[PDB]
Amino acid sequence: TPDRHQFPGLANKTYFNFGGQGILPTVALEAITAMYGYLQENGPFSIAANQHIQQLIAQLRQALAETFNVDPNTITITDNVTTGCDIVLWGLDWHQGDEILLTDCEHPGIIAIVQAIAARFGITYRFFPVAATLNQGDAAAVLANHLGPKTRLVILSHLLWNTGQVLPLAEIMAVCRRHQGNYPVRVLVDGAQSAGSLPLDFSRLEVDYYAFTGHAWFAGPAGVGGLYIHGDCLGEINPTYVGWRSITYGAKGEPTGWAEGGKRFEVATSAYPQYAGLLAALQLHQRQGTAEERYQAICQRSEFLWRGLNQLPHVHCLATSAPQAGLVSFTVDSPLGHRAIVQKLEEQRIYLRTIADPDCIRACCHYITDEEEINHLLARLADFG
Amino acid sequence: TPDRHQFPGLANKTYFNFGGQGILPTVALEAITAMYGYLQENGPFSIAANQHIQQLIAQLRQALAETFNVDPNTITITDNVTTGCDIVLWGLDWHQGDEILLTDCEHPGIIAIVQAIAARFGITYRFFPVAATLNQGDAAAVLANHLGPKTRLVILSHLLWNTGQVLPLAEIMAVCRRHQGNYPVRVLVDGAQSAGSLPLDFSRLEVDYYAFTGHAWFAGPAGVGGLYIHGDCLGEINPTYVGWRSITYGAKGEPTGWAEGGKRFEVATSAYPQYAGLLAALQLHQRQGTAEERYQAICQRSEFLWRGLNQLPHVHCLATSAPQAGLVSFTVDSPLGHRAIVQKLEEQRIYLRTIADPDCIRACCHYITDEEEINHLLARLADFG
Ligand SMILES: Cc1ncc(COP(=O)(O)O)c(CNCC(=O)O)c1O
Ligand SMILES: Cc1ncc(COP(=O)(O)O)c(CNCC(=O)O)c1O
Ligand SMILES: [K+]
Ligand SMILES: [K+]
Repeated sequence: TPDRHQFPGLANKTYFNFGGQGILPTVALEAITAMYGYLQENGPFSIAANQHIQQLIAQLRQALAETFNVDPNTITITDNVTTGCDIVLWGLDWHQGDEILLTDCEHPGIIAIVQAIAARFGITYRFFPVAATLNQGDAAAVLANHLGPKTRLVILSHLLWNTGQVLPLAEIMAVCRRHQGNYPVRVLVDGAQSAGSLPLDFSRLEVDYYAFTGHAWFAGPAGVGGLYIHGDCLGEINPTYVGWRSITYGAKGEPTGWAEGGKRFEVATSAYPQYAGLLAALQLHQRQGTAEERYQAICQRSEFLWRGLNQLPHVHCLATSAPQAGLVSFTVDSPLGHRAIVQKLEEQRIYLRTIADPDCIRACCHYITDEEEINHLLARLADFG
Repeated sequence: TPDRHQFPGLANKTYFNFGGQGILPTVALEAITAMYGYLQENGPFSIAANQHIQQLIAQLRQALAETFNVDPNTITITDNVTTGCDIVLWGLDWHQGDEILLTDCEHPGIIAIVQAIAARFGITYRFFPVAATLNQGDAAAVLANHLGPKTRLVILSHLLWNTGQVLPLAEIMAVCRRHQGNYPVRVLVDGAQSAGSLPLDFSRLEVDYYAFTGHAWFAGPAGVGGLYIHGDCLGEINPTYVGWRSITYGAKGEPTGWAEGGKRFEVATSAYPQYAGLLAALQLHQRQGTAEERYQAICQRSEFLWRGLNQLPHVHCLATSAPQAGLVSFTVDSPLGHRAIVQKLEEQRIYLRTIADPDCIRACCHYITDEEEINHLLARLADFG
């Protein structure tokens, strides 16, 4: 039984875009507003304010650490999912000829970093087909058939943003560690959709690097995200974008080394009030139930929506089995085109999004989504054909 | 005649830390709060919201451009001063043996980037003495005596954060362009203190790269800054940290090239509401008078404080002539030590800061600062000896 009242934005609209950005809870806006007030009353720049900011940062780092069941030292605070990927990709000691493998469902922004890396260090990159494994096949086996002697890193999204498939991460990791080549194969995971929807425990689930954001499923404000790096991989990642937050200081205030753990990849002044907003959102989700309970609630909503769409004659879900998470992608048989359809729905205050590849429409159901909203969506979709 | 009422934080304290972070004006907090409301009512992720966000970004880019009298295409929006420096430094095509020259008054965070760059590309770096040129000498001449055949870039703070000196940027640029070596010498300027206090016109003042932030003298919120790159230098800067905001898109949503002008160095999701806050703070300053008028007002206040300190027997200003800007640094003859003195002042709600090198105390006077605040500071300082 979710407390929908904590998310005022739900009230006069039918929202299904949590994957793009979550509806901000009241407690998050209160924390943001309270931080501006604290800074105005006590600083904004002063011993008291600077200490309050450092304490707030430690508190967020700790809440994130607890969310994934890991030590705070493995957590880096960023502004979004992408930055975490930039940190890992630019930090690796690349040699000409090294190879990177990405799935064919990765984000355009991520592909751009890889192209930038290829141009700078002379590495190469290839894609491997996973989109087609939504209803059959094995993504891990596809990867195994693409691994080569020069493969050094694999990049994949845990929950695919376009089709809604949850990749078999554990099996994929095993395939990578089993491989014998010039390098021990490592895996960088884009968790833009998975973090905050799927139950994640990095002490049970072995991962190398995991990038995420707080503004989508975690329902925090735009501008705050994070990155997990396993303690055994920290040494392989050289800091790149650095600043006063990245170092330790000497007698005369001179740089003497890298800050502890993930702090070495943090740069400088950030939007502190927003950090308090994310912290408040994180604590709110825990009061609603465990990650597991919230996950099952999300799946109950997506399946209900999925079933409803299966009944509509001119709508075709991409998944032939129940969604493994909160994402439900589908096409609509109509002369209008998916972008015009999404715009018409928004005109009715029903919010979904268009996907470029494959060309389809995507809806996100969260644990706070209810049956009336789903039925209202189904009702309006019934109009096209 | 400044409208102090627009800056509510001034009221029950005596603030002199504008160089660390400016007091946020009411119109800025209103704009931030209003943006959260707009996102909640119209999205937060949707056609309407996404368009509103893009329009806000263009509006801020344009206001910044007008502030420095340049074309919007030369402006990149970042989170702070440091990021701008990381973009320029990591973007240059460094070759082993290349040399970087920095003043001995640069920020620790900036030095850390340079050290990271030296380790990665095998370049070298050396400092040149400018601190000692506050009351005598010529910083441009010092630089001329250090320039070598392999010198490729010079890094300097336009307004020194530790001593308050305004470097002779025009003369320094001439010296650099006059030099004949293996590379045409370029200059990266750290404008953490100068932007928003000194009148800056990059159409009259020729500069290569100029990094700045909006949270200090411009009085915007923590988290939003920017970077200027001359059109003739854009090509030499390769994008490094990139994301979906850095590229142009193709038919199937794939990367087809770099976004226009400075957009190529912008990454991904940011704290949009804060952008509206900086935009509002920028427009507020323009309503108070021109940059020149505000600069003279700042100097009238700093000289008044400087004169006041010269009268105190146990206080010694670092500058033997009137401050060239709003920064007034000084030492205090006392067994207590400068950090204990700053803490005691804060106990009395008087806000200044300690400087590590040279070991001194620094006060910042803005155009909104008044005589009562300065006299109150002088009164409490009189207590030490
Ligand atoms: C799989 C995946 N990876 C990266 C992003 C970009 O996130 P940002 O926080 O802006 O760095 C996304 C964004 N998805 C929004 C959506 O799917 O609607 C993503 O899905
Ligand atoms: C000269 C100089 N350079 C960089 C910074 C860092 O700015 P950030 O926006 O956090 O990247 C500063 C900060 N100064 C604060 C102060 O002077 O009190 C600086 O001075
Ligand atoms: K159907
Ligand atoms: K004196």
